[PDB]
Amino acid sequence: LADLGRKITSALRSLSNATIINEEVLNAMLKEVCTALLEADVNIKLVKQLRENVKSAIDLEEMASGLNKRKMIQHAVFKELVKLVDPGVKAWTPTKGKQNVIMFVGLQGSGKTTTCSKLAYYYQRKGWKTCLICADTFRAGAFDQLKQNATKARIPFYGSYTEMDPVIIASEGVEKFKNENFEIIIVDTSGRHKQEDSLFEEMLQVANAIQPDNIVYVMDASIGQACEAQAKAFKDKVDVASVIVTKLDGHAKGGGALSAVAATKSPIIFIGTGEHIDDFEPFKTQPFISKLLGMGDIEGLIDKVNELKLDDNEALIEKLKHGQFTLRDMYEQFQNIMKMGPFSQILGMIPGFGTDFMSKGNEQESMARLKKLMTIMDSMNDQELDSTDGAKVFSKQPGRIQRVARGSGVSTRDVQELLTQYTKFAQMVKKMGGIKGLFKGGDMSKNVSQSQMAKLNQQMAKMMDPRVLHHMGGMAGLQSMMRQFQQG
RNA sequence: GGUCGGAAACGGAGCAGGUCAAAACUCCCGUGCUGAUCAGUAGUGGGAUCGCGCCUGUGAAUAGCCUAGCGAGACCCCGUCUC
Ligand SMILES: Nc1nc2c(ncn2[C@@H]2O[C@H](COP(=O)(O)OP(=O)(O)O)[C@@H](O)[C@H]2O)c(=O)[nH]1
Repeated sequence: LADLGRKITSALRSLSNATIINEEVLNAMLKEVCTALLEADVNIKLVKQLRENVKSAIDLEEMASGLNKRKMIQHAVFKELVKLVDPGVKAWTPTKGKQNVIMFVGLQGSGKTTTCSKLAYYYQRKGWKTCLICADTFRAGAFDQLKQNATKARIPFYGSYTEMDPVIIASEGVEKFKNENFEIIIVDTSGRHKQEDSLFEEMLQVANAIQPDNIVYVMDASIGQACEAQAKAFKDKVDVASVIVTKLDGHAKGGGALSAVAATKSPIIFIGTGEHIDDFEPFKTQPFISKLLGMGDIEGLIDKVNELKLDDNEALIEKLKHGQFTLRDMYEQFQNIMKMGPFSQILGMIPGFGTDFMSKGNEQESMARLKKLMTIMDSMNDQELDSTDGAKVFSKQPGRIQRVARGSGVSTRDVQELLTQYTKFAQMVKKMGGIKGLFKGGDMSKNVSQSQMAKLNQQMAKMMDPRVLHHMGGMAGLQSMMRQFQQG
């Protein structure tokens, strides 16, 4: 949401930074935590329940004086939110080497067609073999939309323009794809409302014909009070075990999702805040709440870095210490940046300034602009990529700039800008190599001295940018965050 | 890949990497010329030729040998004289 967390985060800061904390401060700070929940479309009775749940969870009346009050008061509300969002039932996860079939249900316009592509692309990126099934025969041009999205996501799909019965086409698609031993088979179902009994029974017919391993209900975040009535009715007929929340960018912020969880006792697997297929984020329970309290996930980021799994770390270190920074290494670093995933999630997980800093309006196309860097650098040959310094060689023969511009677009100014960026990065790497022993390997210098670390910190603080270093936390804050990444 | 045209299909130039019966350069074997390095390769022209096997005659010559004597002297004996 990136907005409720700020309000809730400011409520916890109001409770803290006070010469004293009595029974009046708690209530005062609890009012700010209630108003924020009310703005999140949550029922007033549930809010009055969380307020009473945290009141009994932290009694200052007979609280053993001498124990951290704030620490156990901020943790009392963190457990409340987590509980408020955790159903308590373990989710379903497909097994390797077995055909797992997932059936999607939801209302019209919920985004099931896009959800199929998002889930399929996520599993394909993770390494799963997946295929698409289009069992929509009521929405006009639904198969065309699914086909174009699938060929955009290079994911196999099945369907037919002329077939009108969704049961037969879905069953035959599953039967066809089970022959070639496909692991994940997701079937796209047309929109449906509980008021219409014909499609209501068609849903049971397709469910019995396919027998999905798990049923996923797609719920938009912009709907209001009408969510519970349809969700309970849908669960009463089919075995819904998980749900996916879409349109997180909406103003309604999915306030009915908490009541849906309290009703169905099922968790949300993923959330999507963008129309684009690549916008797909997990809904891990503990990290989501930890983000709301300025306690960003550290395990998730290190897990992502481990997924990056750099092949070697010794030859790179000795290259850096000698002050060599080539173009091919820069291209590999950019490739790792692209493979790192969405850019917003990288800095969202840090305990730093906040998660509502990466705006979708401009940085989404800024990533595509950065994509042009590899296009420009792909015109470089092996001699240029492996050269010790590209600026020196590029300053001797201008015709190589023309050759590079041949493969790429104009690039007359773009090549010069890329060379300036490479020169700045090369000087940064030269200084990092001149720090004289801040890297692993070689000698057994496991512990780093404070003097060399101070010199490196001074060098780092002088070249990043203004207005972001001051809010980072200063030298002490930056070093503490780096230590957090070390231990975490 | 990117880029340009084209609603699309598709088409043009062309970079990164790779390929050669058809840009150019160069190497090897062979061919022609030119040098230098050369000895368990011949061939007479000399030098040299106490030893070496060498093809050889016409001749009567070549090799091997050649103490003692004389004149004077102490004591003794033999003859003569004196007291
Ligand atoms: N804002 C936002 N819109 C979304 C998201 N996912 C899907 N949509 C919208 O959902 C529409 C597609 O819905 P559709 O798949 O046809 O729903 P269905 O007819 O029930 O299958 C698209 O026009 C998107 O604009 C999301 O994460 N954020």
